[PDB]
Amino acid sequence: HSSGLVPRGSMESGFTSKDTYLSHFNPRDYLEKYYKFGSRHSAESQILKHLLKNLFKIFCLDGVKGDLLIDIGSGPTIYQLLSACESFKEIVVTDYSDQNLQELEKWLKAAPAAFDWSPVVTYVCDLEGNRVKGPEKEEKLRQAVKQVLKCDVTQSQPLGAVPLPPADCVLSTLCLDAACPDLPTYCRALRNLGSLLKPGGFLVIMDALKSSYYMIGEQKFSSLPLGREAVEAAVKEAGYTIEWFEVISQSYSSTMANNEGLFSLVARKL
Ligand SMILES: NC(=O)c1cccc(CCCN(CC[C@H](N)C(=O)O)C[C@H]2O[C@H](n3cnc4c(N)ncnc43)[C@H](O)[C@@H]2O)c1
Repeated sequence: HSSGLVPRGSMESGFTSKDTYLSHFNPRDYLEKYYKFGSRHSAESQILKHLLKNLFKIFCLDGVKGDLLIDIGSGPTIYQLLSACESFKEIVVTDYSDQNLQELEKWLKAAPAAFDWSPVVTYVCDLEGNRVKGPEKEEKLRQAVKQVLKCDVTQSQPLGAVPLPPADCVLSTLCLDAACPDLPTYCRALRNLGSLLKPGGFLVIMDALKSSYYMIGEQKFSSLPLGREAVEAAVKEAGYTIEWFEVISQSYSSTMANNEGLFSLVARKL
């Protein structure tokens, strides 16, 4: 190990190897650190609230809706699906980490040991006009998630041989920066994601800007430090047209990530 001198699993290649996500990425430590939502005025909670409003705006105010949505790099989180659940009949959650998928399946089973998303759920229910309350919202999402799949964005077939309909939308929050060691892999990963999408289908990405790493407690993982111009260039080259692109100044605490804000985009496959 490098003891923080360099991200974990990065000493040789310069970027966290994916094996590291099967060894040192602890979903409970990640959820505890980033999605606790116990104090709203934290840097973490401020970021999450902005992500939720955008996902709410994308799926419930805009037209982004359809039959199948595939979430790419879900990790152990479900916040990114609460609003999409209202406009998509079927949701497929995917990640590279088996530990993350296990943590997800625990929440889908509503196991008592699963993570408590209750305050995040309540926030989304208030965004959507309080038509329902927390427990009813959670159950609607639990029924929408039809598949929990292994995923690798660096592969031509990110979901392997699992057959799926062409999706109406592909969603990916906070994953591509962590998964792609360079800009060519990033652009190819966006092309790989397009293999799951209908022509003219929607692509929704939210990720950090200009971040070289993120922390889970004392564990450092690599992130690809993209600027807005680089993201825009990679999205267009991968075969999409951008519908809207938003950049926010809000950052994670320097103790958790070295990002300079976040971006949010909706694109369509040309
Ligand atoms: N970049 C930063 O600064 C920054 C800022 C804040 C937080 C973070 C950590 C993000 C952790 N998850 C996001 C989970 C969820 N969507 C969510 O929103 O939190 C990344 C997930 O994707 C990883 N992954 C790595 N290789 C992957 C591959 N080949 N295929 C698919 N997945 C891959 C892991 O599996 C993670 O589960 C980074």
